Amino acid sequence: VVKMSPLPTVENQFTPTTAWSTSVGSGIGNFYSNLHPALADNVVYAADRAGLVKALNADDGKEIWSVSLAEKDGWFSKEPALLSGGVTVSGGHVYIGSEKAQVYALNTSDGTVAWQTKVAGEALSRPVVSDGLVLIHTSNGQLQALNEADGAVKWTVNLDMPSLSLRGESAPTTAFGAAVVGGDNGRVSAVLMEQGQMIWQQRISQASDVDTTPVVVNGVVFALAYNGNLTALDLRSGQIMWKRELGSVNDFIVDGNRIYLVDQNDRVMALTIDGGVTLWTQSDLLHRLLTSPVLYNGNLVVGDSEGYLHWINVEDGRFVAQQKVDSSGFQTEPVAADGKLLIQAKDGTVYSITR
Repeated sequence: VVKMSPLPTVENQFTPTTAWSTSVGSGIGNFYSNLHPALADNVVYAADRAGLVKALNADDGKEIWSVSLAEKDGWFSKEPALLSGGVTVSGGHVYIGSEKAQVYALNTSDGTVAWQTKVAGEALSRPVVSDGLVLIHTSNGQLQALNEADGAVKWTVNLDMPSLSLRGESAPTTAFGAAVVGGDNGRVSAVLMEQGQMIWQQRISQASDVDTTPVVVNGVVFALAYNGNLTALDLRSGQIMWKRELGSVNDFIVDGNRIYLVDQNDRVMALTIDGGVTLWTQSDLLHRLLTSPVLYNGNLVVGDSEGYLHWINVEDGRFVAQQKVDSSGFQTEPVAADGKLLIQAKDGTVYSITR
């Protein structure tokens, strides 16, 4: 393994602290996972890979309800559910997918199971809810839409057979009655929410921990290819607008006039949204194994595998603060919503962070 960069010395412009922390089972341990917390109506919903799901008060982290989704039917009396994609919350349901090709819907009220559906393959990516449907990108190369009410598969879309197990997240994006899916062996496709009818498909690369989830901003689709280039596509036609050669990029977000990304070496970079030109690079975290970035209080925030959060000025890439949070480390994405910043550690502990 590559030796990571030392902890940068930062003069804190402010002093971020931990509001609260709450255990959630045994987390994801050492397995790769995209499992992360959700927040809705002042309640944080979080899970661990073994199958525990908890609802927590967002102000103090105290348990409101909890439920174990472990199977009671296997050889052994208890069998881990292998929760993986999610957590996603929408319309009174908590949606989670598993590596056993199940998708669960839990009632936000009390954690009881509203429905559970066997889908076409492993569900490693977050469920995406739109137009009354729960979209599940399965790891055997299909996109399935489940009714939010009863979990039934409304439609299925065939993609390319991956014939190669990839762990990196690949959620669909939704916009204007359509879903856009990447991570399809160098192809991006747009389909109609109504029946999964395909509208356009575009090759962004020929036939590694890359998040190939497309991001739609103002009629432009931003997409990373398995290989490492960033492409901008016209949302409605799928025509390529521009491409930037970068060499493996792990995660990116888009805001204002910038694209913020973290590459495979944990270099943090800001790019122009119209052309993908580099604006700044922050290289002090090289090989510390960063989470995806999130925007919070005007700053860019990332966690690392040693359990630190790094606060970055979006203008020039320099640090404005640093804090030690957790000893087991970070891996899954921080979540910024409703004025809060949440992050779940590898051992399962969920933190709320105060600027």
